[PDB]
Amino acid sequence: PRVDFPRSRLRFKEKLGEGQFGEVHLCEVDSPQDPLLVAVKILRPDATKNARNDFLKEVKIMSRLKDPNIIRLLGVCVQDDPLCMITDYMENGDLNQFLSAHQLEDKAAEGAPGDPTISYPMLLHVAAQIASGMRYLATLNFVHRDLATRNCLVGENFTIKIADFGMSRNLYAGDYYRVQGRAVLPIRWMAWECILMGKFTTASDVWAFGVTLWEVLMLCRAQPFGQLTDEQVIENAGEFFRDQGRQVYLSRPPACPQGLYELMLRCWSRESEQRPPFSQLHRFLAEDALNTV
Ligand SMILES: COc1ccc2c(n1)C1(CCN(C(=O)c3ccc4[nH]ncc4c3)CC1)C(=O)N2CC(=O)N1CCC[C@H]1C(F)(F)F
Ligand SMILES: [Cl-]
Repeated sequence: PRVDFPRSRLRFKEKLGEGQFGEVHLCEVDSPQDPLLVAVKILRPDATKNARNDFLKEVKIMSRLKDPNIIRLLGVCVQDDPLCMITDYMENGDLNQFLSAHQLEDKAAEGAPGDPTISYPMLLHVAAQIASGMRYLATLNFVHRDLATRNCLVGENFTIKIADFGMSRNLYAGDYYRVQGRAVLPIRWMAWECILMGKFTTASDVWAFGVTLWEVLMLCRAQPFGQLTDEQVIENAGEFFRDQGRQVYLSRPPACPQGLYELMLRCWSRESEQRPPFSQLHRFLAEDALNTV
């Protein structure tokens, strides 16, 4: 049984987010002997028995995860109240808002440090870290179910970590299909068998990664299928099922060469078994994509 982090050492500084059962604060750790900034998730002030149960379950889930490109618990406080989970502070926030504030470079390495520009090789590097994170989760047979740039965090030096904020942020409400007034399904990231059969697998996470890769190469300027309605996106899932060549795909991003786009298309194969494994996606993004055509 791991020992609790010493709660008294936290200095609460700013609120970073609010989710379904917890809320996240930026904290300073008063002199770190085993300015240090960490993110700390605690129960919402309106927490009921249901919220505490959900929080204790998440501690269990998070205890499974140990990879540089996945959120990791730096510590916990669970033996007594208040309950806390502690992770690294990622100073550049979510990847969607981050990339949207950048523009693609003209020539490689032409700008000054700090400028809001980004290279194609850096887009590859961001995607490759996401693929490495997902490759890790696949080995634990952990199915994420909501991969997208909004659920990735950005630290120093463009390091990426996969998280899962839930469907709670007003900022991203448009990314979720609603049933009975609440967000339920990120349909624009969902494989046709997720929509039609309710089947979530590693291969559907591969489909979502394809959309996330599309997002990254679009520098998060547009929503997937952004000029189609939710009903049309759901209808498109039906055309994948019927397989008579009426299905439509996300278009090739301007910044994306044809070779990379064809691998993206493979992520959206009708048959789950034909989609690439995350091992192959990572190898391509990390090495083959640097090849000169
Ligand atoms: C502090 O302790 C925790 C513990 C868990 C989580 C979290 N914190 C956040 C971390 C981002 N988050 C911010 O509100 C947030 C916002 C800005 C920030 N900057 N630096 C850190 C940070 C965190 C929601 C809670 C989050 O998503 N979760 C879920 C999570 O990671 N899950 C759920 C299943 C397994 C795993 C995943 F990805 F693999 F699916
Ligand atoms: Cl569109």
